[PDB]
Amino acid sequence: PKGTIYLTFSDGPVNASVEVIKVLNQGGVKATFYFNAWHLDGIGDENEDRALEALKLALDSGHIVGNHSYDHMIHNCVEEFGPTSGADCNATGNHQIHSYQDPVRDAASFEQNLITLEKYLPTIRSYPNYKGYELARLPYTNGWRVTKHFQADGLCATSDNLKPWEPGYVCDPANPSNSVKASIQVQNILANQGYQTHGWDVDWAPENWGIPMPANSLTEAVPFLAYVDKALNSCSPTTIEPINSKTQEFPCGTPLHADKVIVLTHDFLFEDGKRGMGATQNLPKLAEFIRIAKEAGYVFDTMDNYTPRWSVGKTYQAGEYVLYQGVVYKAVISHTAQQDWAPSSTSSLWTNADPATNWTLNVSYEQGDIVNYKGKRYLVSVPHVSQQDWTPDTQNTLFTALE
Amino acid sequence: PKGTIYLTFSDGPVNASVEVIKVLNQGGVKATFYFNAWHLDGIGDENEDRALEALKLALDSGHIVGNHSYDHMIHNCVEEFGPTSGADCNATGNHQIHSYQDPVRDAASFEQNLITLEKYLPTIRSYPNYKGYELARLPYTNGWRVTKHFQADGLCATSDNLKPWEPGYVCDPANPSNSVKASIQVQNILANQGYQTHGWDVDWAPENWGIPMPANSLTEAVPFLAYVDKALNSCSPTTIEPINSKTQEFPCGTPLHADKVIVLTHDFLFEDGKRGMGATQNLPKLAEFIRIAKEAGYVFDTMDNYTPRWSVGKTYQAGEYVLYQGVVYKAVISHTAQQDWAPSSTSSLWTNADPATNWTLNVSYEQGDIVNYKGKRYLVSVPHVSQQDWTPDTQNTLFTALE
Ligand SMILES: CC(=O)N[C@@H]1[C@@H](O)[C@H](O[C@@H]2O[C@H](CO)[C@@H](O[C@@H]3O[C@H](CO)[C@@H](O)[C@H](O)[C@H]3NC(C)=O)[C@H](O)[C@H]2NC(C)=O)[C@@H](CO)O[C@H]1O
Ligand SMILES: CC(=O)N[C@@H]1[C@@H](O)[C@H](O[C@@H]2O[C@H](CO)[C@@H](O[C@@H]3O[C@H](CO)[C@@H](O)[C@H](O)[C@H]3NC(C)=O)[C@H](O)[C@H]2NC(C)=O)[C@@H](CO)O[C@H]1O
Ligand SMILES: [Mg+2]
Ligand SMILES: [Mg+2]
Ligand SMILES: [Zn+2]
Ligand SMILES: [Zn+2]
Repeated sequence: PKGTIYLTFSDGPVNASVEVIKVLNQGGVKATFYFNAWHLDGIGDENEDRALEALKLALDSGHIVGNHSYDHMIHNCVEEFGPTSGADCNATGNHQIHSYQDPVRDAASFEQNLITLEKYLPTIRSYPNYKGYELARLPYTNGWRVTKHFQADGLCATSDNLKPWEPGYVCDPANPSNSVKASIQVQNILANQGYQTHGWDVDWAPENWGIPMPANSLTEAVPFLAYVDKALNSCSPTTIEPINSKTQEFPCGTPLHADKVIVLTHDFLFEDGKRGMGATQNLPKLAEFIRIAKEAGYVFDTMDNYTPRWSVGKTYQAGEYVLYQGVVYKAVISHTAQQDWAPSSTSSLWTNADPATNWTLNVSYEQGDIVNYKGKRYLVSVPHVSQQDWTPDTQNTLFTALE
Repeated sequence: PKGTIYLTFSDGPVNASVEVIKVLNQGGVKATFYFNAWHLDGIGDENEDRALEALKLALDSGHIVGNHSYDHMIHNCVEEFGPTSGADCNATGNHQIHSYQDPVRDAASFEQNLITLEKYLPTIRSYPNYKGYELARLPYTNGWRVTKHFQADGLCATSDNLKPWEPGYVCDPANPSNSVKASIQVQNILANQGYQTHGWDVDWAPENWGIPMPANSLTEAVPFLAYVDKALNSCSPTTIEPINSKTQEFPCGTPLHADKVIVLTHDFLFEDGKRGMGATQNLPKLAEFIRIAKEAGYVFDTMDNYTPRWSVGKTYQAGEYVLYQGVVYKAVISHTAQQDWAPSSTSSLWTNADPATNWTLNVSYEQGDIVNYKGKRYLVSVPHVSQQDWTPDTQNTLFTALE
């Protein structure tokens, strides 16, 4: 294949989600949906009476569901969060101002999302394609927690005053806004809960969101495919416009990202209504795009496979990454996987390479790494592979406490 | 050793928890604490201004923290939950009446509990003895979800009308109250989120909870040790009194329970205050009990080890149970454990034996088992070990859909 495309839809489930799902199904592909459950509560200020129907249809159809937080951080856009807050923030347009504030509260929003999903669909955990507790994406933010060495933030994603399309707006990646700094902490809290987070390469959207009637300004299928072609293997998160969609320190050429393109779009752009004629104009674009992307030799996949699943009978080179039971592992030596050689916290063939900061078993630590353990922070003084008896609090050779 | 004692403390963290912890530490034992985070919000109606101090002290001292739900189900004791609800329910004493109503909301209370703990102590996931997301116990309820074949419920734990001690109160284990039925669904929901739950063998309690000043009438250290000796290998959950603390269908002689006694008590019974002189009278009892228990050849352990942890080097017999990363596994073949042979979803040496009902990989299913998959129920038609290709919806020779 020329490469792998990951279609990711954000900010559902809403009414328009239903027809998007039908189009994917007709096109013979699976996508990943990053949902905000407040639409199930009827308070997300969209046409969303069919929210639960959409949720069920996505899972019944085999699409992957991931976590985009409960309320899309709207609680940071208003003084007091309530049933009208979505409408209030829509009135002001202040979604990317002060978007992140208290990182502990903001991270908790991702757990609340799961509570609400499991309330409206009590059987949701009986679906393997429900990945709401493993896969996440932060509102507004092109940020990544993929492996121990594949992590990077969207350093201009959100603002402390002006919107990115407003005159006089300035971002200094070397000195991120307060909101961005909080978003980085959220990333880290989620990673320690076992989440991976992923951003995107290309966004099927208007030029920017200051743009009026945005649903009417989506790129056509063929030029969008051209844009995808340009993204492939060109470190798109660093070159993408506008500036608040950038991931500045994205690890260019990192092997896990080779021959892949992650597409962001939004369910609500496929609705005929207050944003334009989305369903009439954009659903056929999505249909056509899938078609011509396959002809060009692309295949489509989901974010639960972005990091490839460990597979018996596959030959791995040393340093290759696999995903196993929601945890990332890195091959210690080149070898062919056997049934009883699976990655684990004691495997000789793999080390845990999750993007977390809490001290963890079977991790190859490097000098300078900082770990959290029993409420304290330790510097790795001597590079080593962690094991159960070498805990930071009692191994003075390996770890030095800060500070 | 004669046997293993598991001291389990319910309903903390409160002020009284602090000196309890000091006594455990002085006695050189570790214990398991089943906490309700509403005390950290200051609304649990106890002396709890030192709640956070207590939480931190328990974790710094190596004790295990388990999940007892956010509010101890007090939301089902009042018409509308708020800051006064603990006090309101303490005024009526209706805790065991309608204690469980909507199992989905009641289970969510356990998740809310973790949000609150991780809010007041943001570094709490850095403690390995934090087991809030793995180990639980239901308020009021001697209920168990340990393995696929070790599961049982407290069939008279809570009522649909009167207090258990009241005249007129009737309990029929063959026709459990609605509150009990709801609590059973709570167990199943928690199990499907990967929780184990455990009840207790003996309860260090007042003579009777029906009458005032319960802290004063706690059994002395020596006679309590005799209660423990008597409970050893005697299936105490079936013989325990009163009827409301019983686990009627507890699996007598089940292998994981051999030579073990789980003790229940409550932190608040060790406080000088509204329940009596608990600190003055009962702390010494606990100090003595630990001393003489050890002297009699008992060891003390924590609930994270109740199901023994898989350990490299140890030799296992076919049929033996281990715990590995919060998941219960059962040995397929007798062997000595090696580094590369951790139990998992692909191991040929172990099968998954978690107490869950959702279809799960690498489970040894038997004819008659019932599983949930993608929102539907299936009956196992022929015995087999589950694997990725053999999903219920595609294997009608192995599974039969239930209408
Ligand atoms: C300069 C520029 O355009 N930057 C783009 C970012 O704005 C954009 O983030 C997305 O922004 C839009 C608009 O602010 C978000 O849409 C809002 O979503 C909320 C919740 O669904 C909804 O209540 C609002 O109505 C809706 N606003 C409008 C005007 O329709 C959208 O969710 C943001 N994206 C993510 C992943 O959270 C990013 C990504 O498109 O692109 C930048 O170029
Ligand atoms: C008929 C009989 O003896 N039943 C016993 C049960 O009462 C007892 O379960 C525990 O009961 C106590 C007393 O109600 C519960 O205490 C309450 O706990 C809440 C929340 O922490 C607190 O707000 C109330 O003030 C407090 N009541 C009092 C009088 O102090 C306690 O939570 C129950 N236990 C558990 C694990 O949830 C059981 C076990 O001791 O024995 C029964 O026989
Ligand atoms: Mg993970
Ligand atoms: Mg578990
Ligand atoms: Zn979004
Ligand atoms: Zn309790």
